[PDB]
Formats: sequence, structure tokens, C-alpha cells
Amino acid sequence: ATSTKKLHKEPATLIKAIDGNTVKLMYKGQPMTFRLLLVDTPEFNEKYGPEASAFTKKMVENAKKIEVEFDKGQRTDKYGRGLAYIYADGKMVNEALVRQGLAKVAYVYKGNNTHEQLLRKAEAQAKKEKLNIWSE
Ligand SMILES: Cc1cn([C@H]2C[C@H](OP(=O)(O)O)[C@@H](COP(=O)(O)O)O2)c(=O)[nH]c1=O
Repeated sequence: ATSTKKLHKEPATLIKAIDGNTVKLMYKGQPMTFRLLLVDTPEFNEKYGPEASAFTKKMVENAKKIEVEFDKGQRTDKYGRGLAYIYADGKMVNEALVRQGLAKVAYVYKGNNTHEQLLRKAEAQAKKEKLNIWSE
């Protein structure tokens, strides 16, 4: 039997937080806009939108260390954005948004679904707790 490589975390530097599910980072010396895998936040004009933007922003702006983890599948979306799990001092931004009820699990493609179960677990806790998007 042979294996493939285990996902891994690569460092990157904050350029700018964009919105609840998009951050721009300096990655190997070039800017790349990253779309968070497996999540969707409300838009900035919808309810909870500003809160989702602010959450992501604080998390990445406060971080000493930001890391990018690509999944096993597609690395870019149709609009050119990198698709990744983003970590701020070892805490996954994708997961923290879902746990807070500021993102739903969404855009789940089987090619790129490594942390699906971890996020669904977060979503189930946020729904039990009636947070934000689940409050009604
Ligand atoms: C998470 C994710 C989003 N996307 C695309 C689908 C959505 O475009 P379409 O609606 O044109 O299909 C877009 C949503 O981004 P935002 O939620 O940032 O607006 O991100 C991917 O293509 N793959 C993914 O894994």
C-alpha cells in the first residue's frame, strides 16, 4: 500500500480581514485572498453579518501566528480565491465561526471535506445553544 501526504499547516501573514468568510494573506511572499472552507456567514447587509465580519477580523488581527491548511481537493474557487482552513494561534477560524452560530456549514464538497464532522459538531452545539443564526 502507499499513502498520500497528511494535510499540513503553512504559515502566512495577515494583510487584511475582508468579511466573515474571507481574509487576505501574504502567502509565500504574494497576496492571496482566502475563502474559508466549509462555511458560510451571513452577508454584511444581512442580519448577523456585521457580527460575523467582526469576529473573523478580531481573530485574525489578534493572532501572533496565522496558518493556512489546504484540504485534499481543489485549492482555488471559481473566482480565484484560495480555499483553506485558517488558524489563528492554533484555533481554526472556520470552526470558531460555526461554534459561535455566526456561520452555517455549507459548500461541503466531498473532494474537500476533511473537517466536516468537526464543524457539524460545532454547528450542533451552536444550534442547541440557540446562538445568533440559530436563535430563531
Ligand atoms: C466555500 C466555497 C465557496 N465557493 C464559492 C461558491 C460561491 O459562489 P457562487 O454563489 O457563484 O457559486 C462563493 C460564495 O462566496 P461568498 O460566500 O464569499 O460570497 O464561493 C466555492 O466555489 N467553493 C467553496 O468550497
